[PDB]
Amino acid sequence: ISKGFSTQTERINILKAQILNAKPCVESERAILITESFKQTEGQPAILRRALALKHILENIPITIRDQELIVGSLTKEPRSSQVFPEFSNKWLQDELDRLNKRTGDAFQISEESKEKLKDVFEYWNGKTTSELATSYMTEETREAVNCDVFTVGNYYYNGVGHVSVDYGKVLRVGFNGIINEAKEQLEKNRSIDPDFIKKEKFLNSVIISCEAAITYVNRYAKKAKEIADNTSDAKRKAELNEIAKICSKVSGEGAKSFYEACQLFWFIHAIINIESNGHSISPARFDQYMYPYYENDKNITDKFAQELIDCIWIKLNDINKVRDEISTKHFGGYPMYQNLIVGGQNSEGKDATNKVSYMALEAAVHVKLPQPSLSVRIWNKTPDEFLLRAAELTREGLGLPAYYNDEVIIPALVSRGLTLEDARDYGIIGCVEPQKPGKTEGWHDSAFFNLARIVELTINSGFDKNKQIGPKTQNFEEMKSFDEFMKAYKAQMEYFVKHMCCADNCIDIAHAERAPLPFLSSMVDNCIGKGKSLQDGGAEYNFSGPQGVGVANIGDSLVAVKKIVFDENKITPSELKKTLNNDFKNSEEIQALLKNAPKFGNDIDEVDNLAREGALVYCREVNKYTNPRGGNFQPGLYPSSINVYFGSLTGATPDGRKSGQPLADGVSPSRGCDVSGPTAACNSVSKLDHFIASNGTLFNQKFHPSALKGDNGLMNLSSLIRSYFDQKGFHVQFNVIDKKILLAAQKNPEKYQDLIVRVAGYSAQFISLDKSIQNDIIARTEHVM
Amino acid sequence: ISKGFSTQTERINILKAQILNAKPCVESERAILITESFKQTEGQPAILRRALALKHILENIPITIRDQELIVGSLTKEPRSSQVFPEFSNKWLQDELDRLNKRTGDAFQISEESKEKLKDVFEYWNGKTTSELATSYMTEETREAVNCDVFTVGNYYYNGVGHVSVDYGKVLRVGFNGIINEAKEQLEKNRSIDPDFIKKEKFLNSVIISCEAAITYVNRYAKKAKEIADNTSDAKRKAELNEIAKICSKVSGEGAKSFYEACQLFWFIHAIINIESNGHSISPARFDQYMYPYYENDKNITDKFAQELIDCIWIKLNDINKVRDEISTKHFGGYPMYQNLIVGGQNSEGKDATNKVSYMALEAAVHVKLPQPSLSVRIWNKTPDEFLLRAAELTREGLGLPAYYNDEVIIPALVSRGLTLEDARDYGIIGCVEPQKPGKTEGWHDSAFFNLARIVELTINSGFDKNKQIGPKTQNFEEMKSFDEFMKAYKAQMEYFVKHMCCADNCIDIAHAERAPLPFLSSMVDNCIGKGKSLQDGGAEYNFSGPQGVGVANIGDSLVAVKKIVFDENKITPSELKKTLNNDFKNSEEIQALLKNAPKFGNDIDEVDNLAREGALVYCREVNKYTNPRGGNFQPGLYPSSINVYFGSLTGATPDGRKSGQPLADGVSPSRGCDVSGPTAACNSVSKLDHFIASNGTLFNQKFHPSALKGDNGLMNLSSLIRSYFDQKGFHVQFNVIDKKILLAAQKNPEKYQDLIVRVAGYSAQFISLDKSIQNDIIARTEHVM
Repeated sequence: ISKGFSTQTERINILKAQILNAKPCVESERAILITESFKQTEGQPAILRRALALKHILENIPITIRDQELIVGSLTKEPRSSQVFPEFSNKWLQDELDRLNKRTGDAFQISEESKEKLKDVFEYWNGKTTSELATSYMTEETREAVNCDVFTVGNYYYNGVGHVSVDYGKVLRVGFNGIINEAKEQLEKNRSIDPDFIKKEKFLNSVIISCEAAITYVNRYAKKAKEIADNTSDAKRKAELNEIAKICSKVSGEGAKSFYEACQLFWFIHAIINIESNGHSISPARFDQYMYPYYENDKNITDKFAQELIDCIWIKLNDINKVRDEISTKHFGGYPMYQNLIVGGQNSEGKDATNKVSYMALEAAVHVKLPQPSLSVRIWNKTPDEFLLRAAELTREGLGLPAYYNDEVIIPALVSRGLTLEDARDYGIIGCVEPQKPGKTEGWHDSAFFNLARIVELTINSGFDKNKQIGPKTQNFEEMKSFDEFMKAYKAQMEYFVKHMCCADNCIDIAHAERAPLPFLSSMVDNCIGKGKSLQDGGAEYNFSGPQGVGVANIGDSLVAVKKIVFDENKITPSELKKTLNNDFKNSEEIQALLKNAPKFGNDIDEVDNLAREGALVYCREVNKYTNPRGGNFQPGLYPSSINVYFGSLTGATPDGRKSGQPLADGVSPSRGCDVSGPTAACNSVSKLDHFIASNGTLFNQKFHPSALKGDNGLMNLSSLIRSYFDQKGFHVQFNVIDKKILLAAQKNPEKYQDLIVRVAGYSAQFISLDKSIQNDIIARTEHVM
Repeated sequence: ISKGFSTQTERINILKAQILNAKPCVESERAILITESFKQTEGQPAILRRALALKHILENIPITIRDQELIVGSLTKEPRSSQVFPEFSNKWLQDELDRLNKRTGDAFQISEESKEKLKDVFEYWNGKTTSELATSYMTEETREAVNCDVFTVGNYYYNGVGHVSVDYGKVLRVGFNGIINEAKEQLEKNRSIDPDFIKKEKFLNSVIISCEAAITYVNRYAKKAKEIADNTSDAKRKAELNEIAKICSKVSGEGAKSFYEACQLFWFIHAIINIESNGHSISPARFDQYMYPYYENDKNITDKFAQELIDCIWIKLNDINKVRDEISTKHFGGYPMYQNLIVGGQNSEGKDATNKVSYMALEAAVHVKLPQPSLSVRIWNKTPDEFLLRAAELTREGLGLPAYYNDEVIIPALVSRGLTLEDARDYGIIGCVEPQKPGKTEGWHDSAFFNLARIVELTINSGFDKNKQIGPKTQNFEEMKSFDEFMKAYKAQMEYFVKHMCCADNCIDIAHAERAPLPFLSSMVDNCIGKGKSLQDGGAEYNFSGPQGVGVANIGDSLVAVKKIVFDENKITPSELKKTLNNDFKNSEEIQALLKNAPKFGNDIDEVDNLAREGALVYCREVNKYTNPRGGNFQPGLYPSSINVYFGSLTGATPDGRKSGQPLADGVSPSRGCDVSGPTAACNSVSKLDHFIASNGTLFNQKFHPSALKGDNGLMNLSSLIRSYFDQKGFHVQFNVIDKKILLAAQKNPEKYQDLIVRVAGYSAQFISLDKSIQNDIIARTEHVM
């Protein structure tokens, strides 16, 4: 039966309204402080510059405690706002200063004072960023490949890496002190005349300086809290602030003992990561697993307060924001941070791991109803029925939550990639759908987005685009007499651009290692202290790079149409198809119709489903060939963020009948309107892809009419739909459940729908913060009933 | 019989006077140009910044052709002058700007315009030098050990590395074009998706850019030569200039064919090296081996013209100069560049290699009579008598040339260190006395000077000095009951300081790799192109580091005095000795007499000779423990340059009877006045040391009254002296042959003696250019007759 969800405290409503009422802006303090520090450290190795910079920022950055908070730590004075990270790139920001507040979606404010202060920042960091070094390392051929509108390596180019779940459990246990002491013991073991230990020493000292700065940072909140307490009339609130002060003083360097201590230290670990770097997808992962012991051992706290504290963490996760350039902003719409948090699943020995915190996590989603955190559940063969039903009940709330992940596939896929069975069983999710063993991995889980549709376009046009030969000169499509010749050309186009994408990624990898190795983040991931070298320098036990294919359904539908309509049935010649496509079907609607009526992916039709499989495997097999400077292997993924709209706008008409400039399909979802056989048939279709090889993750969106979720039956049916998809080896699935009228109404009167949350792809967003183009893509998705 | 020496052309006299009449100054163009370039390349990896900076310098540095020159290429406008290399250090220069022309010796002029232009240079390079990164890499304990007055790692700290003989032979054969093409071929071989090839690619491109700039530079001379010809009336000089133009246009890219072409290309290789970096000891090495074929195949050139050409090289070798800080100038007195050039010896087959060019080199020394190059001969078992007697005849000229080197010890010593027998047989000398396989080695052959006398001082004082505990707290000398106890403490002091010396060297080693990898120099040393790695990054086939011990005679004499006067004979107690030494023998001349009268090194007395051996071995065994960041081993050397005087001024009274502040002994030579049994007895003493383990070279000075070399007998006696020493496994020997009166007269009336050359240690200098303290040390040396 459905138990419903409990009601959150009034404090939660007040804290939540601080997020929604805020006006996202760009603040300049961090930028000024890191600039000031770098000017003083020119003579220092990069790792020490990084340590000292973080110390300087942590010591002098403005601190804020917002009204009624129980969990403190704010990265910006204004809520839901963003600091600047000029160590990675900053010229885009200098270019956009005056139009940030004019954007359709993801608008940012910026004070005239901030503009003026950034001038010196732009001046100092000229030539000194990771982005500029990265470009220098790339060949000219690669630079051209990168600007062809085939792929983008922007993510780690313009901003930090992130995409990591640190060893939170460990830091919660031993505190920032424990990390420091571990670093000191390693320094002692490394006493040696071997020159190899010189650089390792600077790294270990950097870890120590960084963690000491962390302690300092926590203590500043301890002090501010007391100071506010001394100026508070209300006895209840005054006592909260005094308890905040007490807690911060303890977890400033010690490990947590009580639950409240765990929650506050958790957030400080998470917050400080986001101060050192603005790499997003900083993902809490198995929060239920490492937080539950602190809950269960706390024999005073009430379930109500434990939940309130959790709700406060939820709200804080929505306080972080990150400004991006106007182009990249299209890739990541809706102010997203992609902080993935997962509950349930199995433990190291393959037994179920559902605990009370697992359920409180689900409860928090309904208590807070904000876009963050990106809440997820692990599903496996012995998932408790009530757990899956509780997740289904969350789905019915229409927040887009939770995303569902298949242990049965992910575990073997990970072991395949070199993880032990124990490490694989303990996986969490990074960002949207990217699996890793937390505390042990530098995964690079969103190193690039790659446009598969463009490859099909270039196969047909023999690598010729906009009057330039941008790809290999593969066989003229006009002369092709078999579909096999087409697949070969398609493979050859793919080989060329995947090659330059990955080498470009490698150039960026080197740049980060060379100019932004992270002493603080590295200290919390296994092997870094022991090897005495940063994440960037290959310290992680596990290393990967993960570029994404985008346009899967488009590729399958295109390939089957080319195969059937042209090569099998000879309805049109290759020349005719090529011309119609370049003309965007102008005055050849009859040919467009033939293409549209070819079998479409998402209807359990093997002829097309298999070509979607093979079309995607071609991408995947190419990605598998590459290794990164950290000694790790590339692994492909298939998820779009919000880039399928932008990508689609850069893509000509395709053989599936899609007009030029139209959005590509999201993830591995069937194209809009193509899945006309019910959601089970679509699930069967998507499950035919190789979800094992795409171990950087695949993303499957479905959207239901609210009636489909109504009643116990609704929950039973969604649960049954999920299980059948997972039994057939699907990787991931997630559901929008919303009334179409509400989205259209939100478009017309945004101010009336400020709290409307919708699922984009691997994350949910505040609907009205999204650009109209992304809003329309979501509205246009197929709506199913059961 | 004595053949005598031929007479140089009048042109040689003119060119020589340009050198002696010059007023050495500091010029600013290079500094301004490197600074300018670095400002444009902030976003580039270090190796490319190096290449682009070299390009910018070579394109815009002032070009000078001096009157009557046949071989052209001048690093400075003013002859015998120095550019500035702010990439290594520059604050010392900013500090000394106004007192460079006030120096006692090694004085430099500098215009007010130059001082003014250097301001922006000092400003830009703040924090950005190799020296500042080096200090950053050093631990605090090491920084203090470095500033204890025990050793100095200043050489590669304040300026460039150098200390290398590039593959001149290869570049003469294939030209800068051949080097470029080799690099272009590796680029081809290296094409791959493996990320390791990314950094190698930038190295190879940098080599290409560098060698292309080398071509540009030569072409600039070609043009300037023509322009000067066009305005020269004198038909003869006009034709010389036109021929110079022709030769430069030919060797700007191509390898040489004629002998004239080889001489000019030779000089451009050598010169450009000295533009990239100011590391000294850039040593031509086996000039007679790689230049002879060009001489022998040239069927048109006359011996006279070939000799004039060689004499022109000799003079050009004196045109290069290098300004150093106040302190470092004491380590390297006499405007020294230490460009070692060796002739004779054997080949790889173990057959004698004496050729016509070997003799023309010896003749050039007498034709030119300037301090450079540091001319040397190899001696072995089958050295032809004619050759050795001819070398003797040169020694009689009183220039301090040549330095003699013993194949019989050096060859096994090198093979011991990992060279093949073929490579070892082909060794040349670097700097003063440091052997290497030219074209295959990054030797770091003068990475430090180390004060052995201070170690004796610190053993007596239990690590305590100037009221600070600067070394380990070894056993109190007062309490010692056996000489064994003394030797143990002596070892412990040695261990501590050698450790920090070598580790300081490694920090500097890393700083050079990180901020100044050299694309141009690296391209001419084996394995660099093939490994696609700079010299700084371990590209050389052979890698070493070579720190020097100073004070060998003082150590043996001190040790025997402690052993005999204190522990054997109990003439005085340890305390009494310790107190009198700290008192500088004040009011205890009777105790000083005991010490002075103890057996002295240099008289074929085993008791003291063996302690000098062991005293030195303790240093050497310590050095052998260390490896550098290029995977090479440390090897010890025993030579002083001119630092034995300065070192002596920092050293207290020692147990050999030497008063506080007095100079230490030079190289492995006996202390002044202690060798009272003739030169043969002295060679016998010195030959008892381990010359095999000190494979970075040992240096032995003797000084003869000119009567000792009179007639055929004199020559025979010198030759017999040398043979007897080398038969007993001496490493090296060199001779001053000069009237004491002449030196004394040079002191009183310098302007009367501008062309007086004297041997210092491993090099000859213009006597009047040397500070008084070094002049006096040399005058005070023991003067022998046969």
